[PDB]
Amino acid sequence: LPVPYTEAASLSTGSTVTIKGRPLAAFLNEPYLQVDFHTEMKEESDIVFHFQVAFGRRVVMNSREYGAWKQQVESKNMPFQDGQEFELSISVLPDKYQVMVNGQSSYTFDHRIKPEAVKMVQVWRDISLTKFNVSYL
Amino acid sequence: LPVPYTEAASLSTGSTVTIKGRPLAAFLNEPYLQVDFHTEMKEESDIVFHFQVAFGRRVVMNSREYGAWKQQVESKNMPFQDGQEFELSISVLPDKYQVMVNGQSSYTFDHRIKPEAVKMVQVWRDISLTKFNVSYL
Repeated sequence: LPVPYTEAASLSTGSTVTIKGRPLAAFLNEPYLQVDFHTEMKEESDIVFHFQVAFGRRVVMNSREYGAWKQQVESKNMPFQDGQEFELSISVLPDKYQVMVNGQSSYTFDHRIKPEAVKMVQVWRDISLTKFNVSYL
Repeated sequence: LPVPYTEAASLSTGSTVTIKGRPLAAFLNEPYLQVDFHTEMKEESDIVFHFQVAFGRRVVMNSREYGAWKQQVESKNMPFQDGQEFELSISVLPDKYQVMVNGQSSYTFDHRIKPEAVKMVQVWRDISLTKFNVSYL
């Protein structure tokens, strides 16, 4: 898939976003991955859920509300493996997003804005992408 | 051109590396650009000159010597323009690299390792690339 990858989407409780891909560099070179749930089709729109992996180092999550970044949450959990593909699954729960990596629950992020505000998902920075799927149950 | 972009190269006084491209995101979303002059064909090799633009914020330059990052140099000079293509020209002088952006001298970096140690140039992160050239005079 082309990266940056953009897909229109709608989310509610029970939605799952599944991303499958590979970093474009060895962890020694510190590639990044960014997944942004946007409120409008435009890249400059607000971000309900920002998920940013510094491969081999940390994860930060945040929201961008009326143009401004809010309270950053950091996690040093690093289930991604150097030089390997990954399967990333982001589930919408009533109270939070749950982020699974390779089948393992790894991060969560409480809703700051209703997920029904999402209109677009963008996946970008230093990855190649083989699948992107949004599914509802 | 494909990004990450890799080209074998040799450098000495009078060499110029010319890069022409466009960021893949608006500056509000903070795209990056990285240019690394490597000592071997392998991405994990040492880096004689590391040039990293956080578009709209800052530039850092450094070297990676026997696997370890050295003294970072930071510059808040930001001649790159939001949403525009750029022409980036890196000249090898006897004492330093000179970095020109859109015709304007913008950064320099004193040699820590002889430029003749370079065997490979890599251009990556959040850009598209339309030209890459190495020329000698």
